[PDB]
Amino acid sequence: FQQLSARLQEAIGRLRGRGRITEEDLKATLREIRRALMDADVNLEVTRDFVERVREEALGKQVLESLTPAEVILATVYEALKEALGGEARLPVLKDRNLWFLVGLQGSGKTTTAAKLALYYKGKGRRPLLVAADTQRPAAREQLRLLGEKVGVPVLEVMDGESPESIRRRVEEKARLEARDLILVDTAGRLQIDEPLMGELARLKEVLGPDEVLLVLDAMTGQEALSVARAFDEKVGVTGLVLTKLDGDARGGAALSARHVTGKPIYFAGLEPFYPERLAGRILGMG
Ligand SMILES: [Mg+2]
Repeated sequence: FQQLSARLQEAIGRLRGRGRITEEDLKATLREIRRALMDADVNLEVTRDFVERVREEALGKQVLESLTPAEVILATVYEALKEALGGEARLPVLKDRNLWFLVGLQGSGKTTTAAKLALYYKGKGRRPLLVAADTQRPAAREQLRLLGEKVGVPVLEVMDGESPESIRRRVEEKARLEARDLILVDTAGRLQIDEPLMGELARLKEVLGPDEVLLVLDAMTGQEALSVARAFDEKVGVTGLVLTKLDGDARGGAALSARHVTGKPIYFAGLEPFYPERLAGRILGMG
């Protein structure tokens, strides 16, 4: 998160080699951190809580008596970033059979993520089945067919206007014949959220009964990504998130605000498992 990393590092760096710092020195730093977070598109309330968390913790660490307050602030900011990011790494719970939905807008990288996820679990010994569930657009189904072909994972393409009941029947049949134990359903991706889309997704959910509903989000959209996350959760109901294009995000607002705003864990980063602790370190220039 380029710009956030630099600002945070410069802020902590300013207190380096000054001996003990004053009360206003601390407040100044806290103000630099707050401004750094707002610019990174971190939610207003999340930013507010972050700065207070660092204040309370640092004071608890006797920061004003410290001869190396910069180290105390460093550790405190690291801890706050780690927690904001999710705290500890989390992954979906696999069982005998699993059917998960991959939901998100067109452009979130939902379809490529579906294939990437299948390859990831195949490597762990699972037998995935990709399901191209867009009942209106053949091109979207073809894209996943091609992707599955490349990653060596089977793809079931629904037909135009196929009912949720027919989709369930065919999916169940293929899974039985091919001993598939992880079904990844790539739902319809559209440029914007419209009620008809959400209604079909909600219906498809009632019929297929997925164990997990993964919302794929383009990290580069910032807070907007969480607005989308709220909508999808209210209309369909999500269980976890996948943030793509993290390398392009010089900010980090979405990743840093997700837990607080949505209450949903970030399972994967666009692809490998999401590691809060590892990213908190990289943000501070140590990763
Ligand atoms: Mg219902």
